[PDB]
Amino acid sequence: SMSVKKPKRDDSKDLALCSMILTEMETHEDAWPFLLPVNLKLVPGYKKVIKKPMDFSTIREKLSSGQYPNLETFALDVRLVFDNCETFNEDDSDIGRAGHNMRKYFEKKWTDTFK
Ligand SMILES: CC(=O)c1ccc(O)cc1
Repeated sequence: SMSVKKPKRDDSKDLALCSMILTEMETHEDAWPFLLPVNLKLVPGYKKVIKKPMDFSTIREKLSSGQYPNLETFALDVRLVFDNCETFNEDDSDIGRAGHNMRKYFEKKWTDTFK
């Protein structure tokens, strides 16, 4: 509260660490469904069903241009990619499995790096 400060985590390396994790995700062999925005004019149903589209190249642009206030907002966008994927794809489709694999990969890196 006012003039009563909680001890705060050192956040000075967060930008660099999130960039490193994003690089690891960008180069994973199962990243291919997520590298670019879904083409809303070629993919039936996507525009209407998925209210907040997100993809790795959009996350990279936002990280490079100071649009994440903190590391939690970055993780929210990464998780949005995989949440969208589950909404639109069967668990045992190629894209569906790819999403489950990539979420598992991300969450371990996140835990190992920050938690
Ligand atoms: C990411 C995703 O759900 C998706 C769906 C259909 C595509 O043709 C490409 C990507």
